[PDB]
Order: sequence, then C-alpha cells, then structure tokens
Amino acid sequence: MVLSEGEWQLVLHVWAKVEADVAGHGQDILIRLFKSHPETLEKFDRFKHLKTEAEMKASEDLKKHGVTVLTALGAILKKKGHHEAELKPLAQSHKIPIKYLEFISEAIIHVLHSRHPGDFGADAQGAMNKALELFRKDIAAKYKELGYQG
Repeated sequence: MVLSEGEWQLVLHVWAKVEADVAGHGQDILIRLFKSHPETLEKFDRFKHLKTEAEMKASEDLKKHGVTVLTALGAILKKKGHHEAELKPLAQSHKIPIKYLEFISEAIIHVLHSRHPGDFGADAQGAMNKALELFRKDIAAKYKELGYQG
C-alpha cells in the first residue's frame, strides 16, 4: 500500500482540523462505531454500561478514550507510513481484532466527511482509506509476529 506525497498532504490537512477538536471528533467516531456495531460494546469493560447514544454522549470514559485513540492515530499518520517506532509498541499493548480496526476506520471516514465535507472529498477520502489500510496491514503484521491472529 502506497500513498503519493499529495495524498499524504490531504490526510495531514484534514487531520489538522481533527486536532482543533480532538475530543468532539473522538466522541463522534466512537459513537458512530458503537451504533454501527453495538455487539462490540460488551467486549470493553469500560464501555459495556453504555446502551444508548445519550449515555454515550455523556460518558467520560468514551470521551477520554476517543482522545487516546485519535492521539495515537495522529502520531502514526504524521509519519506518512514510516511509523514502525509508533506501531510496534501500539501492537504490543494489544485484545483488539483487526476487524474492529476496520470498524473504526469506517467510522473515521464517515465522521471526517460529515464534519469537513469541503476538505474531505473523493480524493481525501481515498487518501485516508489508503492511510488507514496501511496502518491496519502493518499492525496486522506486528500482531501475527507475536501470534495474535488478530
């Protein structure tokens, strides 16, 4: 998987907008994820009490974790694929199956298009899709290395 430097610039430009409201984006993303895939809620001790969108919006656990997710992902995306030093320990900490990373990728794309439609057209969406795909493949490689079949 390869992005052009132009595509990386699209990803970083929209990421700059994410960074103006990390917590709000994080909430929107996790809420979208949990509404699309409610079956995942039960897997997280810190989230399994959340049943409804109202409970999700009011949750400090969800807000704080949204910030964690986007901070980790932001640092990775800014490496423009040269993210081994960031990705190795992150893979370490995980479990989170690969399909959950797919779910969250989909929620990221949806939210960024919803919040920043001018700066997140077809080209930027494609670039972000590739960037998140590269991330998932590389983390999958780190998983399989330690035998977590992800």
